[PDB]
Amino acid sequence: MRLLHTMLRVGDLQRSIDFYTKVLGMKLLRTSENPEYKYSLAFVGYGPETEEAVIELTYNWGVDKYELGTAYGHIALSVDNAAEACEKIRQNGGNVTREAGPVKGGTTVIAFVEDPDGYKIELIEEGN
Amino acid sequence: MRLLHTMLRVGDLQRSIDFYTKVLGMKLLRTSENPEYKYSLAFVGYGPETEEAVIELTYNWGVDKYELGTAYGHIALSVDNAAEACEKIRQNGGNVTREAGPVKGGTTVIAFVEDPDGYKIELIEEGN
Ligand SMILES: [Co+2]
Ligand SMILES: [Co+2]
Repeated sequence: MRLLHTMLRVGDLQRSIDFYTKVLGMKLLRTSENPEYKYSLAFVGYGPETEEAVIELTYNWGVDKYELGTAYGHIALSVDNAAEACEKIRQNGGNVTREAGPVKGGTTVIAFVEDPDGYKIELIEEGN
Repeated sequence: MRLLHTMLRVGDLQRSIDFYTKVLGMKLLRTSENPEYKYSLAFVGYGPETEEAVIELTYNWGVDKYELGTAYGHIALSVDNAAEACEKIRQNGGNVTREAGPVKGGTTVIAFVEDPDGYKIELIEEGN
């Protein structure tokens, strides 16, 4: 068994698609639309659904805003260069809430950012 | 790059651990405590963090409830036996919001359940 995906409702499908792909480097894996339930989906990830856990972006027709709440935490993604990522994100529809840097009493470099809809994303970096 | 994990805040750490492991078949990968900020973490998954995505459970001391909101959707997991999981769930602190059964317009068996904190979980009975 394995983790397949995490679904998040977005206010604007293409906007989220652009962010996850163009900014974060993911690939659009597949899309779909459903007239009965009035929604469109977009699956984005760093690998195919058979190989990795991805993200399910859900767009409910005519719905551009939700209540984030206080329960949901975030999604953590690995990055080659957190600082670079941060800059790219902040300049392309995102927001940096925690500048890139080591964790207190640690050496591991991390950052926290927000996507176009306010979703928190944790970036974890993987002799200049 | 890769998707590392999805973080969810819970009202009772152990309760949550018991659920993901005992009911869903996950394993406790690691746990940590942060006395400074008064919170505890537990990582649960089907495989090692180095290879796949896992779930990060956050317990803030003295906090037993949160506001779920309308944004977060769910986490989808591949399941060995959907019907069985539903049974197990139903009798081990959980609700089954969608009985195990083929997907509308498909053949793939799926179900929907709730964890002890009301989080939605999609169970899917699915190189080489
Ligand atoms: Co995290
Ligand atoms: Co789903």
